Amino acid sequence: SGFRKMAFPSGKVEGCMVQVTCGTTTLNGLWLDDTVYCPRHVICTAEDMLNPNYEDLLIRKSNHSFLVQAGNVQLRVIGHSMQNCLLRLKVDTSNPKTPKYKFVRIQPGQTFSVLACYNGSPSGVYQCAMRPNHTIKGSFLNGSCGSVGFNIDYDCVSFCYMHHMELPTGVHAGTDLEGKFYGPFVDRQTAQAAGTDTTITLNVLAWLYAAVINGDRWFLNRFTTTLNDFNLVAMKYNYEPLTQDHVDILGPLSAQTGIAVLDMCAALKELLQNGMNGRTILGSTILEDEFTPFDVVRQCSGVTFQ
Amino acid sequence: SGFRKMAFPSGKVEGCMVQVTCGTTTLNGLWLDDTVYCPRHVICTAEDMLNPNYEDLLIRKSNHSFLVQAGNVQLRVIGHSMQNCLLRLKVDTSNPKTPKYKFVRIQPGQTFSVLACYNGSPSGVYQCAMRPNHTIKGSFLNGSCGSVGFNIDYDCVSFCYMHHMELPTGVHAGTDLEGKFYGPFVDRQTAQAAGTDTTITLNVLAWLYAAVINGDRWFLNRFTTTLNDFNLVAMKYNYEPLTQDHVDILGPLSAQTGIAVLDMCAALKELLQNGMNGRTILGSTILEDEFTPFDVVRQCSGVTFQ
Ligand SMILES: CNC(=O)c1cc(Br)cc([N+](=O)[O-])c1N[C@@H]1CCCC[C@@H]1NC(=O)c1cncc2ccccc12
Ligand SMILES: CNC(=O)c1cc(Br)cc([N+](=O)[O-])c1N[C@@H]1CCCC[C@@H]1NC(=O)c1cncc2ccccc12
Repeated sequence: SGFRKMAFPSGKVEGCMVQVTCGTTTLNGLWLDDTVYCPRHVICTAEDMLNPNYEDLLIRKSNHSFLVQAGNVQLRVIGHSMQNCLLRLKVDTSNPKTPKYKFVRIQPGQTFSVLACYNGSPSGVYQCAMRPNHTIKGSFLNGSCGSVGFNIDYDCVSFCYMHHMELPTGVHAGTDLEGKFYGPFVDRQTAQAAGTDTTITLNVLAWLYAAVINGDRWFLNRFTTTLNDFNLVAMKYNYEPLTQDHVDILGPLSAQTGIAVLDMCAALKELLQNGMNGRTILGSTILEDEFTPFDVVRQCSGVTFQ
Repeated sequence: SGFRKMAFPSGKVEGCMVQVTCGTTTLNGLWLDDTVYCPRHVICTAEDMLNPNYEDLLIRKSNHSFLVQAGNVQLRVIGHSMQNCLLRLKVDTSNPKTPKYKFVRIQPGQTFSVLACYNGSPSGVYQCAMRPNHTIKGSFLNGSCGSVGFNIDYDCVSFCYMHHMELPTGVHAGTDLEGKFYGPFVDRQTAQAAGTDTTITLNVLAWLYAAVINGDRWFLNRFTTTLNDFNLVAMKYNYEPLTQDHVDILGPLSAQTGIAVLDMCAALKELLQNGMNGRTILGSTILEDEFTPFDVVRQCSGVTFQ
């Protein structure tokens, strides 16, 4: 029993974190095979950042403008290229600890583990959800750029996030491992801000199924609802609209609990309209939306506490 | 910015998890140097558990009654002993991935990272606090016994918890790495239950200091309080009594924010009496008590957002 925000074991990623220095700036890089990936703003000064032209800044650098430190060892750069908002540094040594890996672009609402690193040294690990406004509510200080987000399936690491910046409201933005930003953000110092956010409806429903799997049914009711009638309530409370694709995704959790998806939507509607009456669900006084259906199946028992 | 329940990177511990089999039971073990540690109830059957005599059960086993699997490799047991509620198995191979480590017994209210493992394979990582009633609110299924809790200081792993059981309310109990249980629990199937719990006052205060460090002061007031007047309110709301030792511990966080400890206690008293008025603190609608002062200093900036 129990239900926690649970990250993937981070060991496979720890053996890939390095330090990258360009001039006076140091940040983290990701060392896979003979390549080190890091944010391209490592080549910028404080003044460059206000209006950088990265093509023009990078042509002025050589291979020996970059220092890569893997633990105690210096790695020699033998090539460099830019891929969107990432710098790719070729190094003289293949990482012996390179795991089986993939680069994936995750979708809003999906979750991943974050390995916070400073000066190439892993510092902490926690679980994050990609918000609908393409930010994450991470925990990051200066020096955290280059930190990565990942999922692990069996022995294969799926890297999906590299950290680049913190926005004025304190939330965080970055790229996939092809250097394409999540969201409309850019790596320059401008007045950009995160857009308005919304609650991840699919995740709230998955989490309510987790509560039933783990033995709690107090929030259910005798009612059902249509997609359209639920989405009218969802609009009022700033929830994402429920789609038929989301209904189909909840199929297995609906089958394990015997609660039809639209019946659980009637439960959620009632929770939104009446509140929770000073009760808790899986220890929470609010509706959690940072667990996907996959996270619930990963963590919960396959047998419901009936 | 940001503030998350953050675990230590788990890689150093992952390289120490093995599988231990005795008869039909399989659970996790901790492999350090030439020794594997695991719960002694691995030698019990379902019937033994109702009333086991572990001295009598263990004398009936040989070295080859135990199978240890480290990844793909079988480790040969060459010795076995019991230390309190743990089995110690000597094996023919020293773990090459053994980190610098220590065994510590943590105190109630302190936190640690948990590496959940099944069949000797790490599954997930999350952060837990030792409750005052000597349980932890973990996330564990059958097969999780032998999973360990740890902290990491620099490159030294301080193991403090090994998982043994889940209690009727769904919370978890276990031992230190000398096999002594936290709390009054025993490794046999009886009617034992977790005692009544209480809120960790020192941690709530540390977390309020984190909120101020990160830029939020809405919950402060112009009042101060004495230790005794606070503890009268603490008794009413099921908070641990505040001691002078706890006041001394908060010294550095008080210095960084310029908020005297007894002034922050006046703030907390007002929060307990008036509620939070539909506001949040560091994203939470409730008062968090699973962050120690050490956790706050570890994660927060050393400069306050004034
Ligand atoms: C704070 N401000 C921005 O982060 C920022 C804002 C904008 Br608008 C654009 C960029 N940009 O184009 O890179 C930004 N990144 C900074 C500029 C140069 C590259 C790295 C810089 N950021 C960090 O070091 C950083 C990351 N995470 C959490 C932090 C917490 C405290 C202090 C710093 C950080
Ligand atoms: C459930 N019941 C107890 O866990 C239990 C209760 C008491 Br009272 C005493 C013991 N005791 O003396 O060991 C217990 N451990 C069981 C007995 C043999 C040793 C391992 C057993 N437990 C687990 O496998 C287990 C651990 N964590 C979370 C779980 C979630 C679901 C199912 C199982 C677990």
